[PDB]
Amino acid sequence: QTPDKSFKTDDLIVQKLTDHTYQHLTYLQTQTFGKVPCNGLIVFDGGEAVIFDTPADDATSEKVIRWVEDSLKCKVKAVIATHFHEDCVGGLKAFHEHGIPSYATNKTIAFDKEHKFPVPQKGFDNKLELNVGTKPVVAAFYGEGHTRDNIIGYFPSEKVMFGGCLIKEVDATKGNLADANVDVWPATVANIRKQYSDVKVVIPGHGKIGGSELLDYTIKLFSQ
Ligand SMILES: [Zn+2]
Ligand SMILES: [Zn+2]
Repeated sequence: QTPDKSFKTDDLIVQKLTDHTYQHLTYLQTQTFGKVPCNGLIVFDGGEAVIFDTPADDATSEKVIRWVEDSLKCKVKAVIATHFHEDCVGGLKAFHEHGIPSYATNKTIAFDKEHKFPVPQKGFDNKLELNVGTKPVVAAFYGEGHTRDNIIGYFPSEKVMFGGCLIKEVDATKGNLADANVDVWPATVANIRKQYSDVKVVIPGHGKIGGSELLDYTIKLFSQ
């Protein structure tokens, strides 16, 4: 077993999901969408942690980093931006001030430079393999959808998937399609469903965490 260091505040929620994974949840205030909750993932083992998506800004990012060090007794080994939008890179500056390396695909990094968003520092094409303690962490591209660059995260030792905004909560609407390739989105998530057939936890970019049924739902939503 592992301790439960979950907690809730007005600007930040951290919630245990499995023995070695935690959801982080922050909020992004827009004038065209309003206040939207945003999900990320923390996985850890052996004093090392990896985080998928920054919390929405530098202040909540700072709180998460300190909590990983103080409560989990882990060093944040890396942060991975799962696409170029601000609910993935908004807090990158705080990670960088802590000397925490940030990773994203080269496509994501080009997008962030073009949009003058904070830029992940280390690029890769299609797939990144990290270790947390002795545990594998995967981040990989399976096709376009919510954006042309979106990737997912997987922690196979506990079958936890961070789907990001490519994956919708059950009964969600299509959401923000401004950068989307909707015609291939079903095939992209079908590809993911085919390759992660025993996933136990699926975390959408926004909304309620569930199981593999979030893949089936997302495929339906964009297939009609
Ligand atoms: Zn997005
Ligand atoms: Zn999003």
